[PDB]
Amino acid sequence: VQPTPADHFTFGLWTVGWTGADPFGVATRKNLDPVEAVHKLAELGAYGITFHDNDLIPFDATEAEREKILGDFNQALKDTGLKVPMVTTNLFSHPVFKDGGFTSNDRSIRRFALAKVLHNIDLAAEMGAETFVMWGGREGSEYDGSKDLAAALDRMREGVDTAAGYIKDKGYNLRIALEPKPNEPRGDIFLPTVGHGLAFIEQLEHGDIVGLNPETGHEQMAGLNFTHGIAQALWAEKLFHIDLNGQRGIKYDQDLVFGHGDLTSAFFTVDLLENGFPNGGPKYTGPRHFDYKPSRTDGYDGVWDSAKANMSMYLLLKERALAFRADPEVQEAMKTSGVFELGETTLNAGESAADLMNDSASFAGFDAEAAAERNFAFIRLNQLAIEHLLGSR
Amino acid sequence: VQPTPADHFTFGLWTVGWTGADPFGVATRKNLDPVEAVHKLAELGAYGITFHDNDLIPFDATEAEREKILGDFNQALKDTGLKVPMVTTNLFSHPVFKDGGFTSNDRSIRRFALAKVLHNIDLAAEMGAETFVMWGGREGSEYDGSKDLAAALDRMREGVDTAAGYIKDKGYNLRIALEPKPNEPRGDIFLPTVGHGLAFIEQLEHGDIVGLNPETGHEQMAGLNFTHGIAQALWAEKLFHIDLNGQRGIKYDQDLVFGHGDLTSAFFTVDLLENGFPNGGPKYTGPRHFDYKPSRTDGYDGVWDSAKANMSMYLLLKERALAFRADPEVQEAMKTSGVFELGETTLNAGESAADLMNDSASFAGFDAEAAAERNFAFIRLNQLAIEHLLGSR
Amino acid sequence: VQPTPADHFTFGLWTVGWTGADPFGVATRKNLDPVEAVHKLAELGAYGITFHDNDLIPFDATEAEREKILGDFNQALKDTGLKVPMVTTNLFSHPVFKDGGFTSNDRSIRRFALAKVLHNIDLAAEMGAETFVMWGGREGSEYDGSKDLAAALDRMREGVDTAAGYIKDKGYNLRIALEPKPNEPRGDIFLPTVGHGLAFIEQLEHGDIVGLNPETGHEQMAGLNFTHGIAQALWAEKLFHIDLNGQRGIKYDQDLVFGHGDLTSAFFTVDLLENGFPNGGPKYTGPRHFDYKPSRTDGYDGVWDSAKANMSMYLLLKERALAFRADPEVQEAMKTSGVFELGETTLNAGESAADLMNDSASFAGFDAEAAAERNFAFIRLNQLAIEHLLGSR
Amino acid sequence: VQPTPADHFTFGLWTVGWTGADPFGVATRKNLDPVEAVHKLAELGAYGITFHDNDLIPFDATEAEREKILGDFNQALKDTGLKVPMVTTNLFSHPVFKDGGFTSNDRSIRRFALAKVLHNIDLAAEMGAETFVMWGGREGSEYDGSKDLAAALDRMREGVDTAAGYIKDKGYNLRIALEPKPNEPRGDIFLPTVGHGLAFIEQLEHGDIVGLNPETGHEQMAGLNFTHGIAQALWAEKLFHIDLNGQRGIKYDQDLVFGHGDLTSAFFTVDLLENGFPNGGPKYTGPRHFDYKPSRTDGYDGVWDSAKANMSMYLLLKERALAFRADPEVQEAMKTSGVFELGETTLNAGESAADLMNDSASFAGFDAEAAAERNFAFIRLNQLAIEHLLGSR
Ligand SMILES: OC[C@@H](O)[C@H](O)[C@@H](O)CO
Ligand SMILES: OC[C@@H](O)[C@H](O)[C@@H](O)CO
Ligand SMILES: OC[C@@H](O)[C@H](O)[C@@H](O)CO
Ligand SMILES: OC[C@@H](O)[C@H](O)[C@@H](O)CO
Ligand SMILES: [Mn+2]
Ligand SMILES: [Mn+2]
Ligand SMILES: [Mn+2]
Ligand SMILES: [Mn+2]
Ligand SMILES: [Mn+2]
Ligand SMILES: [Mn+2]
Ligand SMILES: [Mn+2]
Ligand SMILES: [Mn+2]
Repeated sequence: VQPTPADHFTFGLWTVGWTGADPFGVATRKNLDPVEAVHKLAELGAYGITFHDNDLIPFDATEAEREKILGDFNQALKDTGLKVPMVTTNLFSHPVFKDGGFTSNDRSIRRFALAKVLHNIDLAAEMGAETFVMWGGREGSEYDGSKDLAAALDRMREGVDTAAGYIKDKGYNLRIALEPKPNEPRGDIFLPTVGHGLAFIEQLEHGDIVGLNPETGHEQMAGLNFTHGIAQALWAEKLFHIDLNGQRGIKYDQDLVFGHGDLTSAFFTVDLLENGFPNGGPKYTGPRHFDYKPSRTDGYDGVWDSAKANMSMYLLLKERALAFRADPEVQEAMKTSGVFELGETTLNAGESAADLMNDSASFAGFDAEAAAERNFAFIRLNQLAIEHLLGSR
Repeated sequence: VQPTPADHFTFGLWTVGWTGADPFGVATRKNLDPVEAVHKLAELGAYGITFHDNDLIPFDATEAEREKILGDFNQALKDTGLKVPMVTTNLFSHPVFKDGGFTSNDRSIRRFALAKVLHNIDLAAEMGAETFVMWGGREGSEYDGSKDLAAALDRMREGVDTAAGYIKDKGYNLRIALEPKPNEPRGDIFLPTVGHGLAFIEQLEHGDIVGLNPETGHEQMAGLNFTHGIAQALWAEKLFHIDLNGQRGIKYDQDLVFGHGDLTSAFFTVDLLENGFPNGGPKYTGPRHFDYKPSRTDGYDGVWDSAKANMSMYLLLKERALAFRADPEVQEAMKTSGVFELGETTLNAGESAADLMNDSASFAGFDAEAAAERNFAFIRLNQLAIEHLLGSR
Repeated sequence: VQPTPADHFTFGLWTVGWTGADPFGVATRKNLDPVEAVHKLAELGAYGITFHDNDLIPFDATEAEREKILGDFNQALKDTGLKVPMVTTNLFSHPVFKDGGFTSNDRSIRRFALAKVLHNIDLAAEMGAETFVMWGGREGSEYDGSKDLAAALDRMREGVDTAAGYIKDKGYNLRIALEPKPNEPRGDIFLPTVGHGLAFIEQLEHGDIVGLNPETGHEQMAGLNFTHGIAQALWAEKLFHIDLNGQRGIKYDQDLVFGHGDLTSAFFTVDLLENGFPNGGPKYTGPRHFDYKPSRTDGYDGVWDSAKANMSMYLLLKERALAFRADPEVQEAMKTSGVFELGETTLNAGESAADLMNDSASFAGFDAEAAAERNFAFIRLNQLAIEHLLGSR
Repeated sequence: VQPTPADHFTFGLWTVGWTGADPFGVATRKNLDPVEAVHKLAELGAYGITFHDNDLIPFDATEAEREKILGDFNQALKDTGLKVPMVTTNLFSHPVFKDGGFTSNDRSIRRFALAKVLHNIDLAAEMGAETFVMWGGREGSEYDGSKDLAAALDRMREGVDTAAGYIKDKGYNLRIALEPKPNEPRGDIFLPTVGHGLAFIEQLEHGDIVGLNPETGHEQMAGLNFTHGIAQALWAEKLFHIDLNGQRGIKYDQDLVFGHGDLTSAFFTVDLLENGFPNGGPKYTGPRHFDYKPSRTDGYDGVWDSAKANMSMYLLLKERALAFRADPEVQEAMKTSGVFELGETTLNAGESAADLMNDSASFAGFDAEAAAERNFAFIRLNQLAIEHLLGSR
């Protein structure tokens, strides 16, 4: 292992800063000072830090306190070298956001959440963030008739397009990344998966600067294939940022260390981010951000162990994934399974639909029974990945 | 109850025709003749019938048999009055489609599946279908490295855009509807949810004639809110057809009768299709198609009971949903919860992002603590829907 | 439907008293005075109230304070007539319980937890409770190597047998009810389902006074059929208490109002509680307790509405379920499907194994293809039940 | 890693013999001659083979045919040396079993099923099997009113006690292993988890020779922790057999190769099977049986590869898990986290309940805030385990 700033490992203030209050109990750890967070992360090898507005500046803070806090915070960044690649807004903790921010049924709350966002774009630009994340955690319902489902999406579009037009208007070098979550805190959250988020962006006026921020655990909460889902985001050129963590099953959002959830899936996630596609295509070159929570059973030595562990796991997996693809038995196994064959277009250069239809060899005279004999050898190919992952090869 | 053709209840041939072979056992019912299917459905009050190419014409059938089968089939339609609103292709039963049709790793199979589709568009147009459904049941994997995820989506786009360009080329009055499914038969199926399907359509060259065919049970297999998901399809103006059935939980695709799964959700599904949105907007006016399977424990009297039951459930639920929205206590409950308030734009006519930011009343001088006191009364509003559903009001 | 004390609707103090703090935000409602909870519930028709030691008496409460609180609460009970059928212990909120109470890895903590339970048995006895509930919320792990799993069960056994032994010694008219939950707050909780709870009880020294307290939503968090789970518990005579609420799928513990989750399942649980088993058998006679949480979106008017909705839902389901079994059409359908034939022993009186295998009629010349022809008509029985549920019959 | 007969790898005939028929398509592979299965498995290092009555002997097999088949298969066994450790009955494939075998609603069917089992006990005994497995696949319902649930358990009990009684009477050296599955093929299956299986066994007349046969993927279909489930079964001394495979989430029964599902869980199951409990306790000593299905995409080369992958995966996990516990660093971490302190009884020798509640140190003056400071360091213990798993240590 041994991470270095070149690796682009970024951590949120709320991750290591998470004190342990869950639904059935109080905090088990003392508050973490943000200046202490910066110094500790930088010592460990992180490249940058992210935060929610209220992670740094209390909801209550007076103008004088905002500036006091920011001066110390900017000093620490200076002292250490950490960048601030992403900034986000808390539109979920305060009681006012109980029915959402942007899709709150109350119009005065929608205006209040949108202004909170607009002000936060100003700080984002001031900090040098390239990405502004939006996780609509309270946008949804417990009951199906609580909302006019079409109006909720119109109100979501108004907020996102107002914010986007504001970025464009000010010429900030910022992009919006939406973050999908199927449920929790709401019984049903709007734009629950990568797909729903991607689809929604296509209905926006300012869609060009809006992309996604998928999170491992979140897609796994709907039982989906995370690599499949980031693949589709990348393919659409909408994978703007990423949150890496662990989740074991469909249950509450666990936010374990990356690699402490579905290990085999984490491996293929790393192969996609590091290696990209077998036949070539797009690559994700942004930060490797960890949106996790250090288990409440553990003290501060567990907090810094867990931060370390996120980075180690990614570097261990990276290593095994480079070895796996480089392996000539793997490349031959890949060749056999038709991995490169899928890259070939289906139609010959210039062939029309009409041409393929009436090509006797592709249909009328095709031997479907003989084509069905093909041994795709997907099991053997899977077996080679696991052995590479197990450090066995 | 009592359905009539005006209700637009359509059934697939494979639904009532399902003989009971599941993964752990053989068929428990005798094959259903298609001409018997047409006569029986029409007697029950159905409006139309749908089918997969191989539901009617065996894979093997010679040209002479195709025409014999179609003549009898067209005669029965004539005899009875049933329309054929949707046609689809089987790209999953034959051993040749073991790695998919359109995204098969084998290029010769991709060509064979696309030609099978092209020929089937011709029959679709011949039959008077307005919708051509595409359920990519074998498009996916069990193992993450079996596929080049970007190439799979390029091969999916090539098939769908070739088929679409073919419709446009021939001037058929047909639209393509993709049908999402999270898993089964594959461990992970591409375009697993409504969202993923919607997003994918936006990357197509011929996206204008491509929409979705969501299925109750399928979105429920990822634990999603079906009404939420069809809401988003409708909002995007992509809800081209629908498959209604029942599913109890995240497990195998059960395909129970509509209403025999998640009842409360079926109720709100019916409220959305019949009533549309509380503040007005889009409406789904296509057929009410039932993609279900009559439980294998039951004989043919259970088959016709189940067909009846699909229609009854929808009409019972429709009744309760009309009463619920018409109810003045419900409309006042709705008013109280802010259902109509969400329809109001957030920004005043002409207000800019800049204007809202610096409006002291929306941010600086906003009383967030007072706005948080609002009783949204969502529980009471839910309670009124259940009582209407229970026939209690 | 108007509840009367005779209905036996019990409510925990923590239910209507739930303030709204969740993992992503703060309390939305002010604390509830216990005196007031008692009075309000008494006006609604509640029969009794239940509580956790710390819901009533603060963790750090001095003795003078404990006496006052108890004085106020016993005054309230005397004034209103509310009974206190169950008392439980909080072994999950204080940070000392972060790895469990009874199965904490730290021995001093295990000792404290058992002491804390023993004292609470005295209190339970002085309050007149018949049931003592144990919900081991912190008993489990996030990670598989955290626990010696055989040793966690010995530790669990030690604690519960010590508590049972003490009950017996003291002559208290108290039974212990264990309550399963699959996950949350821990990634995996010990004794996660009704099956695991019943199984563990059989390894206990004092299992005769140890039974279960299943909760609707907890069984649905593993995707099990709650009606089937309480039927096993009844069948083993181990259904000592029940916790009624609603859950809308496999996700975080929702604790919605009873019937605000899976509706048909709610209906069939009510049918089991009220009508018992179709061929007779044990019947559940304890409190009909609601362990739910008033959505945080709702103000105090919502709290009493939701309290009321629980009893309304239950009474509405009871009315329907009584009509359902009383229907001649329903009884006929039941007959046809073999619901009453299941109740007949398989063997004949004094028919042994050998007698049966040698009986020619039963095996050697049994016509399996003719037997397989039976139309069980389970679909039609199900349709009849739903029609009773919707009150269209 | 090369398996030897000493490893005790057993395979069902239906596993490598699985032809590829699923719910959406036909068989992709030709039938496997049983003689050949035996020989191939013997060359790979299998120790034994298992089967279902009908995998070997057709349902309609005449007596002359049954004798031949048995002759061929016993020849094969004699030639290769393969043992037959478990035999099971098919009570799910024929349409007669559509509502179950033992808990079918039709009494004549229940009789046939019990007869069919009794005969198969004779066969099992003649083959030299130590275990008799019962997987009640058709025992359950799709709908809640289909069964008298107390009566379904009496019927289940009757059947299993009759089979156990008969074993005892005949003097066979056979134990019965019940195998839970939550759903599929039925919507809900009776005795769905290890907990339910263990619980039911305690209500049996002859429960002493009745234990469990848990399957990896089945527990993961309810989202439970398989390692925790087999630990309860071990702890109760009821782990008679095990079925190893992989499952990638809550969905249809995948039956992938062992380790091709949840990897860390596989690792921790292997650690439990090989290393036992950290503080000692019972140990599992039966066959390491694989109940998997070779993906249908793969030809016969894939079948033997996958067979082989199962034993490779298991041996690789064993190597790692032995290294893991042998590591001093790992043992130190274990010490720190209290893995060995869990094993110490909570009470002191001859310390009663009263002694403890009155012990001041344990409760009255226990410093709960100081105890809560303990850093359990479960995260770091977990990181060490994963690092052993990936062989980076
Ligand atoms: O579930 C919590 C979400 O993952 C947030 O942490 C977003 O990433 C930032 O608001
Ligand atoms: O899971 C099966 C699918 O639902 C299909 O029936 C499509 O609706 C038509 O191919
Ligand atoms: O998940 C929370 C639990 O259900 C508690 O309310 C128990 O019922 C009593 O501690
Ligand atoms: O779901 C199928 C089952 O797992 C069977 O293979 C049993 O193990 C034996 O009938
Ligand atoms: Mn998360
Ligand atoms: Mn996140
Ligand atoms: Mn389906
Ligand atoms: Mn469908
Ligand atoms: Mn709960
Ligand atoms: Mn509870
Ligand atoms: Mn299985
Ligand atoms: Mn099995």
